[PDB]
Amino acid sequence: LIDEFNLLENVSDELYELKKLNNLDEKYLISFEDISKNNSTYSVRFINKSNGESVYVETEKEIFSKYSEHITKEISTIKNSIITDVNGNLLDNIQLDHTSQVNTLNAAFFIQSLIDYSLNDLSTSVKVQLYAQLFSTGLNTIYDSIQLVNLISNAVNDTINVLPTITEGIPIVSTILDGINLGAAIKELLDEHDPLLKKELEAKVGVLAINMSLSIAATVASIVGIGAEVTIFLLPIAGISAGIPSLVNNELILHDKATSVVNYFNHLSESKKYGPLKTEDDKILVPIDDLVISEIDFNNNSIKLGTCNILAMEGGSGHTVTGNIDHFFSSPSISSHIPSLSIYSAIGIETENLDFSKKIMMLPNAPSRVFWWETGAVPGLRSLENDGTRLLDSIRDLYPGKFYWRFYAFFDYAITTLKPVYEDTNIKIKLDKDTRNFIMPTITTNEIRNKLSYSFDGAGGTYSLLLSSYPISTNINLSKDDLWIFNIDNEVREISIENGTIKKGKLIKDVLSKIDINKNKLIIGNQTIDFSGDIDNKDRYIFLTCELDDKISLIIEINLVAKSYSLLLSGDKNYLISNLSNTIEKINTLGLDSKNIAYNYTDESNNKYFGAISKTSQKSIIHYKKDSKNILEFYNDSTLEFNSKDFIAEDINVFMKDDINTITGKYYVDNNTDKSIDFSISLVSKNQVKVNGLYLNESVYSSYLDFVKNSDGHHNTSNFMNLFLDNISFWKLFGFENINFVIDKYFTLVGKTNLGYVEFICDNNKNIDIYFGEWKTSSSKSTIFSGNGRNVVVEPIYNTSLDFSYEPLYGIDRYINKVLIAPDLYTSLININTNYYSNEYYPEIIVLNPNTFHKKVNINLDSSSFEYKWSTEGSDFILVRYLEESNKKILQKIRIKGILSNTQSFNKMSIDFKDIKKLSLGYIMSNFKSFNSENELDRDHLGFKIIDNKTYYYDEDSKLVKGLININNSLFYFDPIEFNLVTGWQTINGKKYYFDINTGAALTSYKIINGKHFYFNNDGVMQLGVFKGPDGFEYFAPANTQNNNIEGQAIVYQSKFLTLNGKKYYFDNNSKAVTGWRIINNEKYYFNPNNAIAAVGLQVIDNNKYYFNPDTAIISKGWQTVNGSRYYFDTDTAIAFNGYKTIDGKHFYFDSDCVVKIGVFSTSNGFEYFAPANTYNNNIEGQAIVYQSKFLTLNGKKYYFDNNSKAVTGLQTIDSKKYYFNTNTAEAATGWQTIDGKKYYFNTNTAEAATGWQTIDGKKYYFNTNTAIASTGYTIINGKHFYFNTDGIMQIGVFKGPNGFEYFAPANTDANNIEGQAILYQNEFLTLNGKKYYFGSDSKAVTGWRIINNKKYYFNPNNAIAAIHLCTINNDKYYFSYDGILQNGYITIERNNFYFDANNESKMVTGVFKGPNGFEYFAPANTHNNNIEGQAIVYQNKFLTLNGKKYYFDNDSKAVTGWQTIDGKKYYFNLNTAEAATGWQTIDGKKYYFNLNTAEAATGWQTIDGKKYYFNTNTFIASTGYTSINGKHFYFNTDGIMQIGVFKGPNGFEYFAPANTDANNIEGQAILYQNKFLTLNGKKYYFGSDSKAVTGLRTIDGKKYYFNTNTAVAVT
Repeated sequence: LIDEFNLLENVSDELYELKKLNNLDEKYLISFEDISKNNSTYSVRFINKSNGESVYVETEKEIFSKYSEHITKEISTIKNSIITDVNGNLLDNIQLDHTSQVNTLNAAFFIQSLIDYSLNDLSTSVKVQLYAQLFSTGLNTIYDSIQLVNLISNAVNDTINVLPTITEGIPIVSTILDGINLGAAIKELLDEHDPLLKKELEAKVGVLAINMSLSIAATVASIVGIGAEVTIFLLPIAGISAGIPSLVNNELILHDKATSVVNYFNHLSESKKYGPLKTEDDKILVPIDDLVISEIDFNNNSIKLGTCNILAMEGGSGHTVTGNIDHFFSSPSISSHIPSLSIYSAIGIETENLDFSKKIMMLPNAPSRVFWWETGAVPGLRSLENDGTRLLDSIRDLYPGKFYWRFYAFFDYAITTLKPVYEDTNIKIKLDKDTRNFIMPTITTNEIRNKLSYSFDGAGGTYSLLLSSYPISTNINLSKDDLWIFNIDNEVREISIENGTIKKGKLIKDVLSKIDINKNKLIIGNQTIDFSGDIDNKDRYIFLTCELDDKISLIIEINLVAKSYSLLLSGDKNYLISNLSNTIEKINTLGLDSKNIAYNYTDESNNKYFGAISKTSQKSIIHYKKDSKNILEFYNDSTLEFNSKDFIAEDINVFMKDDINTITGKYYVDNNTDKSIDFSISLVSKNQVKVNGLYLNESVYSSYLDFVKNSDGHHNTSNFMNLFLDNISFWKLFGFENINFVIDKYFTLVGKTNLGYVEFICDNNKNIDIYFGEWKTSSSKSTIFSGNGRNVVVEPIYNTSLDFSYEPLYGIDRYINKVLIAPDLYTSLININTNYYSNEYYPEIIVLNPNTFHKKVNINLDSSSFEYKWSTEGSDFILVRYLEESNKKILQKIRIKGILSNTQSFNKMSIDFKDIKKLSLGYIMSNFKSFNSENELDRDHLGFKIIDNKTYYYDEDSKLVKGLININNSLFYFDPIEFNLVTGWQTINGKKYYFDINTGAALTSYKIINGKHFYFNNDGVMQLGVFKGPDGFEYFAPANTQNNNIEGQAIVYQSKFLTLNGKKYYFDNNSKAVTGWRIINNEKYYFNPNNAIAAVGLQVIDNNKYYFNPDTAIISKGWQTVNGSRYYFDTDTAIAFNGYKTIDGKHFYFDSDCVVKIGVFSTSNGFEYFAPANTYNNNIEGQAIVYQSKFLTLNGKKYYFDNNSKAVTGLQTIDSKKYYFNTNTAEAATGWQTIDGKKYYFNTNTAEAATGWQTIDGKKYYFNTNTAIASTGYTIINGKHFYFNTDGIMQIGVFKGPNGFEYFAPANTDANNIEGQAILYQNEFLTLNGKKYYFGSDSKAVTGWRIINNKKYYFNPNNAIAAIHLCTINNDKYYFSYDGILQNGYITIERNNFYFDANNESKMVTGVFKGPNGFEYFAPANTHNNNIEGQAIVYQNKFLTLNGKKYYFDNDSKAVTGWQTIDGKKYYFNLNTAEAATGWQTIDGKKYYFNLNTAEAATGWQTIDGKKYYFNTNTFIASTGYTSINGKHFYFNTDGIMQIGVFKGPNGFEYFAPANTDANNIEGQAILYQNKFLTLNGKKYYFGSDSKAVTGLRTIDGKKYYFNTNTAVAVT
């Protein structure tokens, strides 16, 4: 030890110089593990303690690398003695191998000394090195700057025990499981509840401690309570009342037609009536669907609304308002560039002083929004009155001239389309200290959902949140003491939306596979919760919960900061156990990996149940109280293994390591409140319990030591420990007096003295010895480790002398090796107290010579000099006090080591005795008597040694083993006073063993001892009673029983009965007990082949159940009653009847346990009533009795019996009432049955079929008074007509009878009509919840086309129902107003414009027509970009020829009307139909002519089929009469036809001639024609010099003529 004391100062000196030489501060730490050598130069790492940065310094001196392999070799030894740390708690790995024990002690004792200083710089480097190794991956591998600074901080600023011990002083019961020292750790977790401890104990070593804290109890209760409330609701998804946007053309459209839009506003006006929150189910407040709530303030009892606006209007002219119908001249137009209009400001939504008394609330589902809209031409709407139209009006009126939703310009328009544009909404929820339950909405259009955001402000209460299947970003600001519950039922179950309502379904595989847990972010499946606020609170637990069953709830327990989660199940105890197999598999399906589950449940009657379940093997421990008794139930997988109905322990704790259970507590021995033993117990089998530790308080250990000291040398093997448990009556802890208490390796007993405590432990040999012990007197500290022999070492404690006494050694003296007294420099007194004569062994005392000597050294013995005798052994002085005058012989040996080696130290010694003082070693040698210590068997040999023809065994520490001990799985005995191997017969405290006369081993099983027969168990103890050998079962009996036998020898017993204190045996002729079946005195007996005892009570010998009389042990036959159940055993063969059977004229039934049945059961013989006793005649119990033509009510079901006492099945009439008995059970039916199409109802308390009119819990039915059958279809009930649907429900509406549709009207609608009875309704409308009918003369509803008050309608001839909106009836589309009234013209449908020609019964048609924006080409389908049928299409700058007409269309795709010239041609288009004009046309006075094919205005000369006209090139008018063109003159008819002949112009009659008449003239040109006759058309003319025709009387070439002065024609 001084060898290292020099080495340390050697290596810290050089370390000191190496530091100054590279100018290294006291803040730099050498790092011995990483030193490299490369070609004669060592490179040595130094870590800067402050910032964790590294520096490497070169050296030549090899002391550092040399001393590093010294010390790292010893730290490894220590690191292998420790399993891990759980939150800084180091968990020891207990080693029972003696060389492991002795190696880790030396390493521990070494390193623990270097740490323990105040030079310190080399010391704190060793401590840091060790720390970085036990708690981390080794200093040599850490290179993170921060991680190192924190490691090194922890290493210096705390303190680590690394010396072997188990309790380490703590006065508790130690649990060593799988070789790990868990006991101390689990106490702290249960004491102060560290989140970090709890997590690492579960993760690193598999430990689940369970917490019966009444707080946690309450919490789990309130969580499961919340889950039982919130999950039961059938709520709808978001928007089934407001609407769900459609995505047409990449923008979203909430509503698309006028009526729908008006109705959405109608919906919103419910905020007026019901405030922001309707209370559906009297249990939960629900926000008005799509109402934008942007803050909910629970302190203020107030709401904040978000923004919900609609676009503005601007402009317009001539606003008149007549009959609340806005009329215009210039219609306004919507603008997105003017401020938009708040819809809610028109609504008086009261948003303050709200009744937040209900605890469950659905969150808002509406982000803010600005509504874009559109106007359209829709007819009929002028008579519309809703709370919808009333709201829209209010918006109009709140914001005059900026919003008009239904007006008139030159056609009546209206709001047509509602396009929302959503903006991110953040909804703050400001909580109170109260308790609040929140349900997230299921929002289906993604575009809406990703604008919503929840933000909670915690305030100390309990808050739940029901996650939806489709996530919404939520954020929780944590307060200090608030409790957050997340029920994840929808996130962890397959979801389904059936008619838009949310039903939960299957459990979804592997959802909880990954749970990302982070200081401020949890990820459960698809949902992400973000946390802010008090997010470093190490103590908070957040809870995840869900419902696995009707009655079983799962709670996932999450610590955000310790990034860890744990499992826990709550529910009825007896239920969970019955379904433990099944509800575990649900956990695995979730993909939860946790290997242990805690049980924590509180019933309706307020009794707490606690427990823990191993997932992997389904072993469970349950603890609870009942009538103040302590209950413990251990279940193996739903079947009950161990059950203690009164556990007599205080301070109970329960925990699980992997699948091992441990229960610890205090037990008061003999119920003395002053005698507390502390226990650690693992339940294993029904009648077997494992003890893995006992801590004895001061009183019990002293009683225990007494028991050890009177062990008779039976103080060593594990079975010795069983005999202690016996002596202290420990079975009383449980109640069962024969429990197998299992004492096995790693068992610890640790008792407490008034000076310290000793720790004992079990070997790999199943032997018990001192492991560690320590006690302190006022002045001197006595220590003992199994790893250094089992020597007691006496050292001084500070706060000058060394006291020693034999008294602390009382009882444990057996196990002690030697007492080594070890003085230091500063001890000049060693007091030795020899006058103590109560022990059985007095270990040699060795005074260890201080190697460094001391100024003086003085021993003080309190005995008299004459009792002593000195001796010399080498350089050792010896004193021996021999007390022989008593009856026991005490021999106290004292040896001063090596004091003969130093002639100086030898004369320093003074011993002083009781009667003589200040004596010297010299004096004692010169005057005391001497002796010669020749201890041949105080050798140093390990094993079986053999000395002076006697055999000794030497144990692990090379001591001499004494007593009854296990060696090499064999049992031996060494004399308690002489220690040699004993052979042959030994008594050990009442109980006789026997050890082989050749090998020493105690006898096992059955052997022959010098002519006798002897039976020793596996512990070797001699047994009394009956036991089996290779000749049979003998009776190894007490002494003096049959011819003065010695104990346990098989004796003679033949053909006689033996009853060994409560049993029965029979011995045959050959004196060997009898087994099998055996007939004795003509009477049957069964003796078990395993132990030769007579069976008593019910028994099963080879799948055959017999009853043996409990007193006489003989068979019993016939009827019998055992434990209040009747049985039948065969009168011949005694086998017990099971199944159907017959017995001397009676039917009987017995279920699988051969117990009589009672009731109605089906056999191959019928359905028979196996009846109770004294029911009919004095019938036997269970006898099928005659029950003739009667009804049987079996306190339960109902049966009818026919004449041969058998139950009836099927449909059966009995005494005018109909019944329906089950085919398989024979029992009456109840409720709805359908017996071959026919549907019945059987009254649940009498089973009779219902007859007549009936109200069955919600609706009305009629059951035919003769056949009990439900009514279906049109149906007559005593002359009055009624209607009933497919399931027979009476309907109230309009339905098809054989005489048309009839108003099956409610009660009191015409002259006290009965509800549901058809009535008279003559010449009137009927508007019945949306559907609208008209009833004609006969008060039968009219179908088909029909006009009333000059408004045509159309009632669907399949339901009598008026038509609304666009409709297809007989291949033609019509448009009906909101009230069924047919309309015509320009109607806008879904943002397109169509035409419904009023000249075609208003059929929608394709053509060119006038809409209030122009003439538009209502094209057929697929004419421009896959357009719709009859939709106005774009058609720009093109002509169009259609069905033999011709139009032309301008830039704005609208026809053109009137006089038009289009790219070099003139056209005229009908002011009334935009049709091209074709053919002869008198237009606005002038007469024109347009081409028949191309409708072009004709210009110039044209021949219109038979006649030539000339149309003026300037004005396109057909010219008439004397018309000069191109100089030349022509003459045309009144109707524009060219003429050829003589005609009058301004200058007179000219000749308008054929072509080439004169001077190559063109046809019809007036020509020169001089002094010539011209005779055409029979008429004769003369032309003069002026080429003009002549009138009057004239004289032409001799002849006279008279020419008509009117026509210039010759009339002569």
